[PDB]
Amino acid sequence: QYPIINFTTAGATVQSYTNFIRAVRGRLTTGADVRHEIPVLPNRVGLPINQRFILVELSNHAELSVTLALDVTNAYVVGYRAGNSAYFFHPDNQEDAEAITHLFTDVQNRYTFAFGGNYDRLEQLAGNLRENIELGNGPLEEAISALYYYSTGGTQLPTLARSFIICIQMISEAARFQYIEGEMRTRIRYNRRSAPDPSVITLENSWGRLSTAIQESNQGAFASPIQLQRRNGSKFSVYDVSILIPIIALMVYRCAPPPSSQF
Repeated sequence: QYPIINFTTAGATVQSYTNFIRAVRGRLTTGADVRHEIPVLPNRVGLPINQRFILVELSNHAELSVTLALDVTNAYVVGYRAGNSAYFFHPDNQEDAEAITHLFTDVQNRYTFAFGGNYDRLEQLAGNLRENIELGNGPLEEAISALYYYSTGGTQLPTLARSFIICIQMISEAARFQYIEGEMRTRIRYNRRSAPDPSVITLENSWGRLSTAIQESNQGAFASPIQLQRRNGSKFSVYDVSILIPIIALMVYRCAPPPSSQF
């Protein structure tokens, strides 16, 4: 039912990763909602269940496969399947709890984690912050194996949490931000793993606020500036959507677009 996008870390290149992220974005957004050249994800309100999720089938060089389920309203990884078992993060509400029952319906073993899938929770479980977790093709290769072996006792909880953190940034955050996609492309090109710098972290942290600021803007102009960080940790002030067009690829729906109001 739900669309499937395939990616493998086995012999991954800049091009194969680029193809993957483009395909993810294409399945996340319909094209109905583009504001200041930036696409918006579907509104949760009234979204039919048959259009709610996409599936990302990840394979690795170790010949293992896991399937991530992404919510189209926010690109969130809501859970995963590995063989005979599926695991879902603790739902935020009753609607989301019902929604995830439509995922991996033929799986033998269904589990819901007591913990939510937000970075705060995952970092505390990993025993490491995002700033200290290496990203790249190698980390993703290893993350796929760690997710695969969790149900059989091969993967400790901190490793599982770390592996989710890797997957989320390399898939969901890359889909949300061309800038983060670019940072992952660089890591793949040189096959060099590294933790995300402050520019990546602050973009991740600011996605909701940037989405709202753009959508509530007066003709693109923010009422309040948003502070981001450069690679060296120094401040970068955002006053307008214009500077974000090469940076952000998709936004969460936050408000209705104001009438065209052309002069």
